[PDB]
Amino acid sequence: TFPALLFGLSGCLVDFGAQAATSDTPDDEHAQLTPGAQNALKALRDQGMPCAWIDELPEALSTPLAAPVNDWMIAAPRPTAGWPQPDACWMALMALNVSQLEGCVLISGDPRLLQSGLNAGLWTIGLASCGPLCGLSPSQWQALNNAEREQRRAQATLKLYSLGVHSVIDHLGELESCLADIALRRSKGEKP
Amino acid sequence: PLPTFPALLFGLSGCLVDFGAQAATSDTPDDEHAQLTPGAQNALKALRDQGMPCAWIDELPEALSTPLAAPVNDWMIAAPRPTAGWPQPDACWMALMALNVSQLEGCVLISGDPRLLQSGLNAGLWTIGLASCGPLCGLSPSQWQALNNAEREQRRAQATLKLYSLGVHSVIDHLGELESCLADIALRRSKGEKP
Ligand SMILES: [Mg+2]
Repeated sequence: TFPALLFGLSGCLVDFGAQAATSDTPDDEHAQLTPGAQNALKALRDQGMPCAWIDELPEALSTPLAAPVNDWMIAAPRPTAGWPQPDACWMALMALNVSQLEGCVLISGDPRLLQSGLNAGLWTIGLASCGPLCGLSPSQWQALNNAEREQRRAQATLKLYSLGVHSVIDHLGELESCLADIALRRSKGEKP
Repeated sequence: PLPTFPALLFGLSGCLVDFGAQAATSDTPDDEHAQLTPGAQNALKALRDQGMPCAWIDELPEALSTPLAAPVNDWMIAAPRPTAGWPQPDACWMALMALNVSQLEGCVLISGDPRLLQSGLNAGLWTIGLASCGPLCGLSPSQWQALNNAEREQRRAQATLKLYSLGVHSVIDHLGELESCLADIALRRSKGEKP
């Protein structure tokens, strides 16, 4: 079983290309859910899956960004010790009252958040298209040719695996299958 | 060389001090309960000399655990009390945070209390159980010493089986065995074993 799923906010649930930090101003476009995020969240709410979002942006920037998910998921309490310390992830799991670490998963495209999850002892899922390793807005990503999007994904994928991340997928539309494969690995005895 | 340990967590009562968890028998603090458990001075010198980050964990009221921590408070951190108590992982995670631990990997909890050990297992830690001094034995030093050898062996064996049944990783008779116990866990880790 999965006691909880933790999600990055920007460059993960919303803000494709992690553009909200790129400015000190809020921007309406950035609160858009990333490809596959809406339906992944529908499924998680229907399942009753405990979930929380995690980010390091100032509340002024993260509040408008979280609006799309605030009906699905709490903001984890911010630690005094930030990423890559494990604290953020432990405090998220604690806010969700999880009974045990085993089976908890963090999903992000940000290496600093992913490292927090790795340090904390969670399973980790990296996102290949929408995080800061790619850093392109939706319109920018769409303007590339096929070969370019492939190159960008593959490059981010290897960077993420080099961190020690357990699985990398293109987008949150792949989350369900990704989690099912972690379940199979776990049944074979794999631990984070 | 073998993998190293970044931090060690210890129960206070029935583990570092208070053989037989006798602080649970009275609301007022008893100076006799602050006696360190057999082998503790030996284990703790090695750890303190090494600069091993260590914190203690308990659930007793402050009126009791503060006096109990007297023989270790020169150097060992008191873990902050969690809102959600054992067997929730919170007590152990909060202790690791208090030690500014950078990774869960290799962290160990030592206790004879099944509820605290369960917290450590839930928190994802390595666990070492104590067969003599914890609540499953629940006898004061005088009561423990009044038994015969056979009765002490029987009680250690019973506690040892219960702790392994919980899923604890290694069980030892007392803290004098901690160094060797840790060395064998490091060897297991070197062979790819995880908690
Ligand atoms: Mg591909």
